[PDB]
Amino acid sequence: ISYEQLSLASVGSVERLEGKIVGMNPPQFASINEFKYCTLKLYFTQLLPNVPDKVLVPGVNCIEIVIPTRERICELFGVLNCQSDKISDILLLEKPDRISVEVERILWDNDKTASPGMAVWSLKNISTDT
Amino acid sequence: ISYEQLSLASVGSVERLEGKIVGMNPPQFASINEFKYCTLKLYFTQLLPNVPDKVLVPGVNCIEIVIPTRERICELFGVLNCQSDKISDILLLEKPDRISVEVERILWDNDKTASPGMAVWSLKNISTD
Repeated sequence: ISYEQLSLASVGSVERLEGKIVGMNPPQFASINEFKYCTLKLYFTQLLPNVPDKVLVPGVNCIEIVIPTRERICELFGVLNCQSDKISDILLLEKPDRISVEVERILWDNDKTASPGMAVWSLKNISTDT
Repeated sequence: ISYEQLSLASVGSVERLEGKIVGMNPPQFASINEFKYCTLKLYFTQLLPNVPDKVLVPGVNCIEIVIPTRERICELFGVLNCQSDKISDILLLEKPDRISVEVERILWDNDKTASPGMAVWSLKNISTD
């Protein structure tokens, strides 16, 4: 299936996905300061995004998309909107509106001597249309 | 037990595995309070005898193990020890010594705040032995 095969994608890969953002991690937060150490992750799927009952499983069911820095979070969402209620409305989690994203497979090498580095999907582009 | 089979495990599954905690997320932190919204995750794998070594891809290359609550973090590690440097020492991430973990597939939900639950591996037991 697509998410299992996407999870095998090598660093450098760029994919266009269409569907819905069905969740974020962490699901609650109050300011940009929450993301000094913690990372904002989005969950994306075009497979039964609606069904209540849905148990998300990143890499089989949906993909995890990291927004890697506070600066990138701000660029996309604005520092003034960086509370989970507001990001939720912006990402249309409670609405049927479809989303299109370009994601990029990056080597995400965290802090100093690493964590170590891991391969993750990061948000290249996002359209709240169409 | 392949990683693929581990990614498909039904909620409630328990597994005893041996290998190494090779990293933690977040990889740097100062106190327990950083885990109010953020979740501590550990990365488990079996290590390479005489080879590299490196790019973790959770679910394919290793498993991510979540310690779902602050209460659980303290119970295992101690509120006094909840700094990334101290936990790294406790988890022996810089010694070659093998670790033994028991993980449980849990439905992790999750404030229940227009969120969905996620199936994840939770730390049931760990031995440094």
